[PDB]
Amino acid sequence: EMEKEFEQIDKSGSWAAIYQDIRHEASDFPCRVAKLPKNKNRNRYRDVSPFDHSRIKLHQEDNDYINASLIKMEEAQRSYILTQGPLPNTCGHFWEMVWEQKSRGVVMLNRVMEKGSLKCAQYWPQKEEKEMIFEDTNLKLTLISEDIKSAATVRQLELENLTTQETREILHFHYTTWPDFGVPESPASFLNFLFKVRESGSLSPEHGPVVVHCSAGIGRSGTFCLADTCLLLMDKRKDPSSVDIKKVLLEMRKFRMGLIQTADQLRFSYLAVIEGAKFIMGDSSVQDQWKELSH
Ligand SMILES: O=C(O)C(=O)Nc1sc2c(c1C(=O)O)CCNC2
Ligand SMILES: [Cl-]
Ligand SMILES: [Cl-]
Ligand SMILES: [Cl-]
Ligand SMILES: [Cl-]
Repeated sequence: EMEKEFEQIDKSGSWAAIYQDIRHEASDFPCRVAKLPKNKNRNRYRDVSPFDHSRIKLHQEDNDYINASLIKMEEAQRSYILTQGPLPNTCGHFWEMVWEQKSRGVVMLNRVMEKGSLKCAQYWPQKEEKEMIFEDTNLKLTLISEDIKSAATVRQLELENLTTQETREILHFHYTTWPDFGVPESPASFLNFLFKVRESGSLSPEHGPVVVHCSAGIGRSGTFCLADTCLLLMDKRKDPSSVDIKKVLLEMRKFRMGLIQTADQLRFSYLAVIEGAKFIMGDSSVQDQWKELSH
C-alpha cells in the first residue's frame, strides 16, 4: 500500500533520499529548440526547458517555440500541457497555444508576485470592462465573471480569435495559497481545488489538454498533475495498490524535466493521493469534509 510505504519512509526519514533517486533516474532528452539564441527571451528560467520531443509548437511559421510540454499519460488516458508562467512577451503565445490546442481550462498554481519577485506576467484581465488584446497573435481576452474564495478563485474568460471572430469560454482555476517551492496548506485544500477542476469538465477528453502552470511549470504543476493521474489510475482499476506513484512520476518526467521540485512536495503528493483515494473508492462524504476544513 501507498500508506505503508509512506509510514516506512517517514519513520526512516528517507524522503530526501527517495526524491534524489527519482532525480537520478529521471529521463534526459535534448532541448535544442529551447536553447536556440532566438528563444532566450521566451524562457523564464535557463534550467527549465521543454524536451524537443514533447514540446508544444505554435501554429505560426514565424517562431513556433513556447516553453510548454505535452504530458501524455498513455495508460491513464489523460493529457496535460505544462508550461511556465507567461512572460511579458509570451502572453500572446500563451493564449495562442490555448486556442490552437483547444484547451477548455487553465490551472494556475502560483501568484503573480511571490517572495518579492514577479513569477508570472498578468496574462488575464482583472476587470470586466478592461479586456486584453494580444496584437502579435490577434486574440482578445475578456473577463466574464469571477468567483473568489479563501483558497481558490474561478474565473470565466472569453477568448476570441480576432481573425475569424470565433469565441470560446475558457475556465481559469487559480489556486492562490500554494507557496513557491512549498506545499498547499493541507491535502484537503488541495483536493478541494483539484475536484473543482475535475467537476468543471475541463479534463474531459472531448476537450484539448488542460493547461497547467506555476512559475516554471514543473514544481507545483508537477505535484498537481501527479496527484490527478494517480487518482485517475486508481479510478480506472478501482485498485489503490496497482498505483506506484514513483513510477508514475518517472513516466511523467519523460515529457517534462524536473516535475515536483522538493522532497516535501513528493511527500505531499503521497498525502493527496492517499487522502483522495477515500473518495475514489466510494466515500463521497470525504468531499464535503475537504470543503468543510477548506473554510
Ligand atoms: O512555480 C513552481 O512551483 C516552480 O517549479 N518554480 C521553480 S523551478 C525552478 C525555479 C523556480 C522559481 O519559481 O523560481 C528557478 C530555477 N531552477 C528551477
Ligand atoms: Cl539539449
Ligand atoms: Cl496573482
Ligand atoms: Cl511578495
Ligand atoms: Cl513575468
